[PDB]
Amino acid sequence: FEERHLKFLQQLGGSVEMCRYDPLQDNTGEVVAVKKLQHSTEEHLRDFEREIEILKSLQHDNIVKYKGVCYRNLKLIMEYLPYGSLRDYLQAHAERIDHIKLLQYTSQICKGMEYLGTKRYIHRDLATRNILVENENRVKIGDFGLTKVLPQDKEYYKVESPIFWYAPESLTESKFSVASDVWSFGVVLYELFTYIEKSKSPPAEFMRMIGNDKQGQMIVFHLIELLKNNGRLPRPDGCPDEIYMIMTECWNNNVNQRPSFRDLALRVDQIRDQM
Ligand SMILES: C[C@H](Nc1nc(Nc2cn(C)cn2)nc(N2CCOCC2)n1)c1ncc(F)cn1
Repeated sequence: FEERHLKFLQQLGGSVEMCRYDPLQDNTGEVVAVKKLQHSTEEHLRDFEREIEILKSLQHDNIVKYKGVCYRNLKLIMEYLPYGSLRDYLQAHAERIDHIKLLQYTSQICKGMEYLGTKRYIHRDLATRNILVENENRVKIGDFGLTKVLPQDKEYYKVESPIFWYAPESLTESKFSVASDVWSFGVVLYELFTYIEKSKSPPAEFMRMIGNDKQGQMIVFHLIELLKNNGRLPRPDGCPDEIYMIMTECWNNNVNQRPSFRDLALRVDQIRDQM
């Protein structure tokens, strides 16, 4: 890939843009997503080079496809998924997404996380805003900017954070693992069943439970205390109990008692059948 052949189309949201790669100067080229760094350092560049190796190493249906790189001024080039983040697509098109559909996505996210696990990768930022929509019947995990490799001899990796998606051990000991990704997956499942209604977001709920007066450094302490005492996001309206039970099982204070992404996929698919 050569940087003189990228035609800028629009900003998507380190930044991400929509580009055309068109070396034939003839508009035939395909549309691709391009990631780069907003204001970059050497440590911020070092991490970015790993992410790129990480994504190149991944080949899966529910994981956005690595296309290449281009320079120097490093840019990551990937396939362009036309419907954007699942977070926004649900806000846009709630009227056609039913619970079977939410479970369809849910199952696909699992499968992607399962595969990630087989490479000993920990994602660390699993939330609906990092899930892209390829089309109406398929979603993919769309960002790996915080993803880490597990050591050969350990089952966790020690490291502004998405605290309202984090497991207690991530909050208290900075430990990330497959079990922490599963916790976050619980939050993702909650998101999906709230249809991203605004007052029902994990930050809004948690703040509501902590107290909205609380500020800055204290919030994390109080969030940790809340989870310690089994405070949890409530069941979303219209969420069947059996589905909430999966959420609460993911949100177990005990790391080892949390389910595997394989167990979850099955229980989800099974539940989907029955509707
Ligand atoms: C910032 C970007 N936002 C984005 N990306 C894509 N597509 C995309 C990103 N990547 C990496 C691949 N395809 N499409 C949109 N829509 C498209 C239509 O107009 C509104 C925004 N937004 C994005 N990147 C990763 C992610 F997980 C979620 N969001």
